[PDB]
Amino acid sequence: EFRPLTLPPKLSLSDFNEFIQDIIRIVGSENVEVISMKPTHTHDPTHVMDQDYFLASAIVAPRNVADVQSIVGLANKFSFPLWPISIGRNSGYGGAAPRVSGSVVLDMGKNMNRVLEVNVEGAYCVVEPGVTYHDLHNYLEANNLRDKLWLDVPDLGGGSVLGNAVERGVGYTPYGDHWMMHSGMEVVLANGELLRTGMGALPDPKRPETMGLKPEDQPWSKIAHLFPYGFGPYIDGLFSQSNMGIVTKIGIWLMPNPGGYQSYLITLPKDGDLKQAVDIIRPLRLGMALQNVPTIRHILLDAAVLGDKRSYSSRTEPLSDEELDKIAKQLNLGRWNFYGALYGPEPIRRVLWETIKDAFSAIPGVKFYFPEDTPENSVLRVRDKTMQGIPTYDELKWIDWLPNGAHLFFSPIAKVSGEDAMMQYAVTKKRCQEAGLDFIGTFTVGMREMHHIVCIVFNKKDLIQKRKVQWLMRTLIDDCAANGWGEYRTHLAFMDQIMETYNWNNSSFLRFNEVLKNAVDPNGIIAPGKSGVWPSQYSHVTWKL
Amino acid sequence: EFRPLTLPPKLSLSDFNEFIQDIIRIVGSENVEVISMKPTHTHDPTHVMDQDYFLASAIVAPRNVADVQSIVGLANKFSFPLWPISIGRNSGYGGAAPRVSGSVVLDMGKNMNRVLEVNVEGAYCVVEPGVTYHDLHNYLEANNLRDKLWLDVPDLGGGSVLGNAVERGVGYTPYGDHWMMHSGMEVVLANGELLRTGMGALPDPKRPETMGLKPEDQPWSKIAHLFPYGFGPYIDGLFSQSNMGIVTKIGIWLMPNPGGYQSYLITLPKDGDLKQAVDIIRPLRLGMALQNVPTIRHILLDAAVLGDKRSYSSRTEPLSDEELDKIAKQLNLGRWNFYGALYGPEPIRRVLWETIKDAFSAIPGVKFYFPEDTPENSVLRVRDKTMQGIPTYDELKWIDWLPNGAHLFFSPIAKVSGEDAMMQYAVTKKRCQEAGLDFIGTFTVGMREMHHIVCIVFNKKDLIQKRKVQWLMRTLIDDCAANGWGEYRTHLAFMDQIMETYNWNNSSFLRFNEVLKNAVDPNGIIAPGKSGVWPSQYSHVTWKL
Amino acid sequence: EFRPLTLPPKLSLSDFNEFIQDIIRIVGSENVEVISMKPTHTHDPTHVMDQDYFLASAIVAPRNVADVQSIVGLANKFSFPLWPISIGRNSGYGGAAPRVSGSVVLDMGKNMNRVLEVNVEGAYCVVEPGVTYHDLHNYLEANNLRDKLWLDVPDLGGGSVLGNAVERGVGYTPYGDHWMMHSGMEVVLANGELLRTGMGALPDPKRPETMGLKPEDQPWSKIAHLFPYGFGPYIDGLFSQSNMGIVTKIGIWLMPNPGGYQSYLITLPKDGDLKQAVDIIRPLRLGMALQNVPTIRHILLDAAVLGDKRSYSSRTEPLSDEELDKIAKQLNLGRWNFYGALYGPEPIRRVLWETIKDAFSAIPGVKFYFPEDTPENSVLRVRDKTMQGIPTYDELKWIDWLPNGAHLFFSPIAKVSGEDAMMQYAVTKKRCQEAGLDFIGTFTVGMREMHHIVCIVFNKKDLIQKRKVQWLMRTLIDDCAANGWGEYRTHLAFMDQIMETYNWNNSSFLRFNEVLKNAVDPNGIIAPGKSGVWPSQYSHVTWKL
Ligand SMILES: Nc1ncnc2c1ncn2[C@@H]1O[C@H](COP(=O)(O)OP(=O)(O)O)[C@@H](O)[C@H]1O
Ligand SMILES: Nc1ncnc2c1ncn2[C@@H]1O[C@H](COP(=O)(O)OP(=O)(O)O)[C@@H](O)[C@H]1O
Ligand SMILES: Nc1ncnc2c1ncn2[C@@H]1O[C@H](COP(=O)(O)OP(=O)(O)O)[C@@H](O)[C@H]1O
Repeated sequence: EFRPLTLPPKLSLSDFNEFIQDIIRIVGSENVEVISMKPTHTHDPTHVMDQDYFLASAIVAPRNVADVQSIVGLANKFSFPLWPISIGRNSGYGGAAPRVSGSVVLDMGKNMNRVLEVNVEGAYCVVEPGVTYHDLHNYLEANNLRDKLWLDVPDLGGGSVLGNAVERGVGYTPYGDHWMMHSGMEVVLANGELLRTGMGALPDPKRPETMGLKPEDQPWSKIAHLFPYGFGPYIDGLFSQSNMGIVTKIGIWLMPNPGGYQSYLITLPKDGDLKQAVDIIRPLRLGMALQNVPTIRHILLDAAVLGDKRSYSSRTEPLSDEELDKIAKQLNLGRWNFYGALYGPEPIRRVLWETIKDAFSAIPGVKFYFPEDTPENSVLRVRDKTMQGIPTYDELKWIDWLPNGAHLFFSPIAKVSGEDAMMQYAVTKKRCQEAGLDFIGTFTVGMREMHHIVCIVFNKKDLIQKRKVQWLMRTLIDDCAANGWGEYRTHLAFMDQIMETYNWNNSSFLRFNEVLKNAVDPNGIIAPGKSGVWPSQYSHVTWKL
Repeated sequence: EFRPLTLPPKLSLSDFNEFIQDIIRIVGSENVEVISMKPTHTHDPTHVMDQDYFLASAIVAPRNVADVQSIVGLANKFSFPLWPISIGRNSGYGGAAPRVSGSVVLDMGKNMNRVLEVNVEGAYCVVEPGVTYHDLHNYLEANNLRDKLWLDVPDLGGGSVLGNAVERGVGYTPYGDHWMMHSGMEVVLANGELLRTGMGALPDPKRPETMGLKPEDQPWSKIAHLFPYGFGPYIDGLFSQSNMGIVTKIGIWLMPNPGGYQSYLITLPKDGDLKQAVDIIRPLRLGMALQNVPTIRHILLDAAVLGDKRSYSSRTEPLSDEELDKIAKQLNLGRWNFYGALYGPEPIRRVLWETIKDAFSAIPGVKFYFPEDTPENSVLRVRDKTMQGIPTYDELKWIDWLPNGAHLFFSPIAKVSGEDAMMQYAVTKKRCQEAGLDFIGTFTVGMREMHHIVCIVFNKKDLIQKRKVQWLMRTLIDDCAANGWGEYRTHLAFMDQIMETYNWNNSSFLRFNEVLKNAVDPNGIIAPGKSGVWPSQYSHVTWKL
Repeated sequence: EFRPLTLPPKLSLSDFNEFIQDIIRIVGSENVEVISMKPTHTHDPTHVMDQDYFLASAIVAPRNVADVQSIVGLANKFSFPLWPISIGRNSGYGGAAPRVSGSVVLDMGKNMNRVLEVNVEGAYCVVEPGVTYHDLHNYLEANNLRDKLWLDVPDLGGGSVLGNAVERGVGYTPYGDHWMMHSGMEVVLANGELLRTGMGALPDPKRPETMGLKPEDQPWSKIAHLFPYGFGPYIDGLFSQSNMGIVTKIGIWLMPNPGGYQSYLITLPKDGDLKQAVDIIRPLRLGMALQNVPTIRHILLDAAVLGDKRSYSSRTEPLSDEELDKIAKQLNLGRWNFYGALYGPEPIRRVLWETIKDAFSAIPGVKFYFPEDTPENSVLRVRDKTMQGIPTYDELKWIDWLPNGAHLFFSPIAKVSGEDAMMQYAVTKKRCQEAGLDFIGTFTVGMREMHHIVCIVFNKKDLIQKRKVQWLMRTLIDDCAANGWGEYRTHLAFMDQIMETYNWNNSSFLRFNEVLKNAVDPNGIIAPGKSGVWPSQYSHVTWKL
């Protein structure tokens, strides 16, 4: 196709058309769309910034790994920035929009979709960009693996198993640290060469049956997916949250059925009980009584699953402290809410669960519930499935808090300390108030840290509110940095600002990242700007936000 | 000082003297030795290869981080190769010897020795190259932390905590994977700049009390040592087993007192019981009943702790199958021996321990022992301390199997499958026999993989056996690669050979590693040859073994 | 001389000795000191930071312009950084200390001292780095020019006329903006070539008498010092506050005797009268009734001229609001104090003076005084000489507020609005209080802006207070930048911080300045780091504060 709305930097319309005809000749016109449930792949959907920002020139869906290698070849020939996606469902981080306009979004999921291998004795699977969590689930159920191996799913199930893992997301089971469960990844580099990490570099020995296969299609050696380190430099991490390569395949470890499961809910009556609760959770997480990643939800998070804002009030301004208590009562929930789960034989569960209850009993008016003790529509019923690896679509109901809601995640990290968590909550709560927004968030409990997801929801068509959201977001980044907290992940417009936060010793961390990226991507064609890392041909003065 | 035995590549004697006076003027003459319990820092002690190989030109001991920076400056000025060590105690991997002769060994432990911080609520410590495991142990005992926080120690306690962790060593408690317990490292790069990884890049906010401190001496932000990922590319792994930078500081996560501990021994009668034992260990490790990294030791390993070869036989050739049985009997051990430990409240221990015993009960003649049930000198008494983080010097007795023994480790990885373990064991036992050596080894049980340490012991003054040792080693490397197994770590003379083994898709892995190294070390002065990775100014033709 | 405490970056001790013998052979040993009233030229005197910072390696005093050229030649040969000073008296901005250690301080005032020309019909003088204000004063008195031409002096008379003017200082007469009174500068560039700006580039026509003179010693054409622009790019400003060249000569415009002079003092009773006073000053300055640069001083500034802190109180903590009032009373001054002066025939003076008094009459309890109406020791008696171009040493008494006081200037710019002045004053007063220091300062009234000098005084030997001083300074810098105010000049340790504040559109300003500097100084030997501007061979990671 012929005339895009936006062309990549320095490229003519003629160059653009020559390229597209070349890609069209490789992957078929059906896998190449030019911009002149069903996630968009062309633009930021959770519009926060405006037009001209994050708009692709074309979407290209490779049929396979070779196609990715030919498309890289052509980006290097023509100097065309690529933006690689697996699914593009996470609006809030900007969905599939490219950081620089004119990029070709590389839809890896449309055709490279295969569950490559589910290995029972090793307790791992091997996956392509396109396998969503739902797909891996159906894959297990149709092969009888449901009662031998379990999954680990993020709050919504349509995300991509490999996508989520390379961006380092978190799940709610004992295997919740996705990135930490990977072993043996296949990558297409900026030069177009194929590379496999860890024991993935140790080739499967020759055998009659696997002779002549292209590299991509070759099997892996036996320890590829059982031991992540291989030998020498462990380079895997240069591929999480980076623009250093295009991830084509990845092995993720699966937790075998524990032969015992019980999910639960602990309600904390007062807004201020977060402090003692977090002090209670600390020793228990560090001492292993708490098996999975346990979450601490704010009342409106559960509230919004169950109903939009108009369904709880007419106010257009933020609900008050009073109303929040009334919503809590209405649903039988607390002001803050702890969800977690017990895994294993009954005899073990029991002891953990008597220790847990025992510890949270020191908070007045605390209340303990199993799924069964709660309403049909309850979050616990839904989360009962989430913490045993079963994927759902339920919790997506909160996105619709406001009418034409769009949301963004402000995601700082806090210590596992009541004092620290109350301090971080205060800073976010003031600012959310100052912007006219309800504060909505969760804390997901890591072993020695807490991931705090603040869900800023607003009206995608309101010029005034989007600017308040832009002002909120950048002010929270600074406030949080002035209190020694940093974000673990953000949307395309805050990458630069968040990377500037990690400036110890005059930006040593980013300088060093710059070196690695110009070395391996001399034309700077693999996602310029991802995480605020820019190749030399992209002037900081021109591109940073 | 004036005239070294060996000078670094292309450097004159005049250049060399100029440099050395410069370094002497920076760190004092007492910290600079020229080569013209108490580990050697000048040469490979476990002589395998011959003279001219792995011989330093000088040892240099920085007083602090500034001193490492100035020494890097002068290596880039003069083009002098540095070989950075922490302790240099691991003969068998080549102790502190440099891969290229003429290098200056950088002894980082002599002066940069401090336990920087032991934080209890966060359950981490922060350390300098010089803190040995014994040192961190005494640090805890002198501040009352012994009944709050425990360590994780490798079979010998004199190694370096950070050294062991960047090299990716393994311990025998639940926090056994050292590298995976790190968070927040300080690195001096080849350009001379200081760099802190993950949340170590997010600076501590300004305060009156920490103003004006040098970068090196600044505190870290609060999540520095609690969340390892930070934001963007996770680059940490580029510093493990690499020549990418000089590690100055590191934070390691400490496991709090579990309020319950029981160590144990399960003796396996027959040489062939390894196969069923490994099939039994598989589900139990994967289902979490086995809490620590359990070990499976061969009879001579325990034999050798207790006594030299002469003390069990006059024979000069390898002991036979029959004699091995007799030795087993003599000590009350099996042919293979499983060591492990139960952590936690009694109610929990008990259920794990009934599941463990139950499962190993299917192996005829199996026998279960607690420390107390065994002789004063037993290994289990020693290992009872090892599996609770208490360091010792006991197991070092085996190095003396033979008279003027030196040892080397042949270190392949196997599946956690009886079948695979028996196959690897066969390949290693034949080859050791063909070289006239006793087979001595362990398997340390990872979650989905086993680390197989074969301990090749020989006479360091015997020309004929050293060569058989070199022949064993390189044949094992190939044999193992022909069966799909790679090594996780080796001595200076096998580094090129083992890297060549990870050659999938025509050496992609090492090619990509060469790009990163030349980018960040344009003069190639940081440890040329580590892991088989060579900067461009070191001809492969000239330097590879 | 042989062995300095600190050597410039990358330079050997042998190189250093070679250079120094070369310079010694050019200017004589009496003009070259090696570091192994009477201002120091070797280190920061108003110690704030610590050792190793801002320490010269040698002081070099050229005999003349040729000598500066040869010294530039040798800095480019050896790559040695030069730090050019004129006088070095301004402790508080760091006196003559170099921004990078190992630099050679180039003392230009010791020998290049001459009053080159005082031209009456043109009403200008032409000067070398060494002419201090006292010196130009005595020059005028010895040639009868005292009743024809007047000077313009900064609060202390010992600074350098050209030095003060390239740094853009301010005086208290109608010709108060020093930099704006220059015309025709002679510069030695980093390549070593001599350059004369504006009509200084248009050469004096040949004549018998000026044939054969070196460039440096040639006369200037007739408009050289009467029209500053010349033709084409006006480049003059590249030499103010910059590291673009070494200023050798400069022409400054002198204001002829106005035939009428009356200096005065307007005392403002209350701490809050600053607000109405600044609103009163606004129209009057803008409408030209206020002839000179009037000043508005805080009570302790005048207090401190007259006596140390101990002489007003025993207190070690900051004096209170109440005590300030009592001090005001004791001296017959207000809380704030406005100094100014009427120039010109009596008929004109009188009308300005009735308009001035009239306007300030709306501030209750206001009091008007001429010199004669005040005590012998009063500030107005001193400032009566200051506002007619007569230099003094009097006001230097305040430096001794505290015992072993050192001071630093925090120098922001504010609008000429009572509201803005009170807001800036608040921000600075809180912070000084939080550091335990007395707030001391002035506002010097530009035509449409105010220069606010906050004088931070502290004990140069107190580790704890120096750090509070470093904390104050950097917090003030940010606070002020968060309120839209920038600093106009700072000490060596805040240069990077203050430049980072002028970062509109991702640091465009400094990026563009980096381009000009690398173009003209390819070896980066002219004052690396001045104003936060660093040549390419000075890693930002390594050198920024
Ligand atoms: N296969 C891949 N290779 C490299 N980067 C990838 C790959 N897949 C995803 N990414 C990255 O992950 C980011 C998140 O996108 P995505 O895969 O669409 O999320 P999700 O599956 O959580 O909806 C993309 O912006 C891109 O940076
Ligand atoms: N601080 C460090 N920075 C970089 N590499 C290091 C550092 N310390 C040790 N090493 C690496 O670790 C290897 C193992 O050495 P060493 O510390 O002496 O072992 P141990 O502590 O097991 O005795 C060295 O050869 C080098 O590869
Ligand atoms: N001739 C000159 N050429 C270039 N820069 C100069 C020259 N003289 C002074 N400077 C600059 O002016 C700054 C102020 O120094 P100085 O002359 O010692 O101050 P003062 O006269 O106020 O005591 C120096 O640090 C340097 O930045």
